[PDB]
Amino acid sequence: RQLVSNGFEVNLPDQVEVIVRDLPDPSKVKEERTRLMGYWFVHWFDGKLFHLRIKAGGPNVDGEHRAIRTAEHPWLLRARLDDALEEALPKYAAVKKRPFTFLAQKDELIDAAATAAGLSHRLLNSFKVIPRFALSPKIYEPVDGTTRVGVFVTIGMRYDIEASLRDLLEAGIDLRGMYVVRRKRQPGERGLLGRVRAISDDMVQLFEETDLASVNVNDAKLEGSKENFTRCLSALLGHNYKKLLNALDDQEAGYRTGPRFDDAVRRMGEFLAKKPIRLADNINAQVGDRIVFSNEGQARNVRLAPKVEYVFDRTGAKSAEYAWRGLSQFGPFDRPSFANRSPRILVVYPSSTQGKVENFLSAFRDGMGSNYSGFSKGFVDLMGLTKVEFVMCPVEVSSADRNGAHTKYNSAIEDKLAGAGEVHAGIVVLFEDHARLPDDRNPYIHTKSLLLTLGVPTQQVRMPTVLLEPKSLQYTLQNFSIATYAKLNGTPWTVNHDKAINDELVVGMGLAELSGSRTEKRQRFVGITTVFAGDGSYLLGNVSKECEYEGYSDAIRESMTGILRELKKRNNWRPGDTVRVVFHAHRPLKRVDVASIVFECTREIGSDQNIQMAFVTVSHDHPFVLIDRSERGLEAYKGSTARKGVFAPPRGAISRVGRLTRLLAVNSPQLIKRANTPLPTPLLVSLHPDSTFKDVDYLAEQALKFTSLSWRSTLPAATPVTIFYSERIAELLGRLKSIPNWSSANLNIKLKWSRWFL
RNA sequence: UUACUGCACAGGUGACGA
DNA sequence: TCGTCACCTGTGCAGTTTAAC
Ligand SMILES: [Mg+2]
Repeated sequence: RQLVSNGFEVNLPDQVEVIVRDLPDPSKVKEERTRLMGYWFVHWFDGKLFHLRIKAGGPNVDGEHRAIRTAEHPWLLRARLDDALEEALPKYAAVKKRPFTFLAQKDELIDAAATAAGLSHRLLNSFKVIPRFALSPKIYEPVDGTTRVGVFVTIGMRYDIEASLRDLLEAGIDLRGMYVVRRKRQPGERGLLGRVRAISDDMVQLFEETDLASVNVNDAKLEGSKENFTRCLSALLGHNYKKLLNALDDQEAGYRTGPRFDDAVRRMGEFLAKKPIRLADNINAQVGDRIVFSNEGQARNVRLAPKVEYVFDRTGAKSAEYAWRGLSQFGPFDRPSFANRSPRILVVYPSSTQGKVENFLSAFRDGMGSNYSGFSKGFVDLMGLTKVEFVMCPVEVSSADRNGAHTKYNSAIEDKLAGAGEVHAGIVVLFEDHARLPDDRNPYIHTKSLLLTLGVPTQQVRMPTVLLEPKSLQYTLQNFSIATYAKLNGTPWTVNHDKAINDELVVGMGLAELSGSRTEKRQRFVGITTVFAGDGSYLLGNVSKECEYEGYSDAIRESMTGILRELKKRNNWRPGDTVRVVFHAHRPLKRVDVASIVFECTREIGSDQNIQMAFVTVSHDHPFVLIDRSERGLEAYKGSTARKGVFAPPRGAISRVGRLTRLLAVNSPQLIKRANTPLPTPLLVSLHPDSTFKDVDYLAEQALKFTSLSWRSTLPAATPVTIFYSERIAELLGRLKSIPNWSSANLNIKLKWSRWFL
């Protein structure tokens, strides 16, 4: 039982001698760092300036001399390590600092991919894909109570289009509307300039510009986005360009797949170990063994949570390890009590798509039969309904209509519904050309708004989806049906949980930031999701309808204390019972907000019960990765020699980085998509230090089960639903806030139990 | 906007301190 | 208002014939 990390032990001195002086104003720090450049490493921390001489020779420094033992205060040498790592790799220039980030000197994958595919072109060599390495010194705990410093290795790819803008024109590339960035970067200077309107020899005209409305073609380049790459490439190769991307995919897997990433990390450690890393000209560090997460010795640093169970009844008898297998054999969790067994669903669609939309609906409601066994039975029999009645609502609109599409949809909805009875849900079919119009004329958001105001949740769909070939459609219809059922108030499934306390509430907060363009300043909105422990099951609670970032800490505390009060009345807690409240977000809460939340919650429930509270952040973009060298992977497809998820830790592996932090593996080989899929990154689960409930292994596993609770998809989500649902709610309510005639009035009435945000 | 997954680019932002 | 450590957010494109047996 061992999981290998992407990091190496750093052997450091037991101790280092430093000169300290009080420096209450941190504004003086930058000038002093410049004054002692080259001779002293300088560092501010908690009101005092620390001075570590790294080269003999003045200037000199006042203050108290002090011994800083590395085992007690490893922040000092961790920081010096940032700069020292750069100094030890003089020939690899920093493209970013702390963490030291640099490029491979000779690797360039566009060229290697062209050669291997059999492609060529004069401008190709101006398109570059260069491996990118970062070295992050991090404090970790090899066992509880003892800290050390490791250096963790991560790899990405720099995408850059260095081609002059003049050239791309004369090859046929339409630069109209493409984003453009500076070539020369200056500290404190933005890179994005704006969009491209037209080119007049010397300079290019900008719209949606950040500042300057004009730039010299020599001072600007296309941003190295996938969009710009694909736009330029296919306009010089297609339909051969897909062969390039394939070949590029192949090249990248040579650095990103499990075995290749482990080998790249190994070679990085070997290169870094070959000489001591001077922290001072008489003081050396040394890169050592690859860090491991094991249970060898006095270390208890790796466990494997049990497989999540999908449960489809309240006794626990009907369960499965996959959502779809279990749903297809048992039907939904709430089948015995689901009230509306004959839903009427409004279908809003451009009239010119009538025949394609009828094909889609037949497949949805009545199934695709056993040639497409992913969706044979159809929505009605899948969910145990008696039938579905469609209320067909054609709309006289064409894809070329980019200004009046939304008014046409909404007028047709108004006229159809006025003459009909109540409908319980709606399906809205969208032209691809309309899906991403600005919200003032986007039919997705206007039909969503109109129908949610009226208390009618909608499942929308774009025409390319409606036209998927059947082998793909069957999977689309699994997800479509799960979300639609939940939108009709259904509960498709739960996940197992054995209650060990009398009640447990989990609340999540998610963020959305909305703007009409990148130029425009983004405005923030928030959502709140709640999950309750039931008898053997986690149950989804009610959801926020208000969404302003201002006062979000008050909203968390109001939602928790209101929920605790209703939970106490409903369940009638006994003297001595224990109640647990967990908070989830992608950022940590302020200590002051934790204290406010704890205080109010503690007073609301009172002294008759014991309160346990934990505040948890879930991170996706950290420098840690896990390698399971015992995992050989699975066939890329039945019978193939290629494999996928080689070295991928199993789903539910939990590794201890420190007392407050766990690494959670979510994407197992079974879930990994393709042979070239990179080695996955685990989630980093961090407990807020002021939490009164301290078991972060338990909280990591809880977050695991909540990825399996998403009714957007048959497959688990990338983050627990407490955060994911809140992000979807924040985005939708934030966009709706600016739609004329929107009202939230039905979100707690007709839609109180509808998962209308999926 | 059926989704999951991956990646890229851009924008910056959060928490802790004095 | 700054030092310090950290990584979050939006947008777009592509895929085992992607879709946990
Ligand atoms: Mg949805």
